[PDB]
Amino acid sequence: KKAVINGEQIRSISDLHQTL
Repeated sequence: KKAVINGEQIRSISDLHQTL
């Protein structure tokens, strides 16, 4: 029971309101 997913992107810039 697994679903496929296509679409990669590391546009995670500015962690102002985020955290690594």
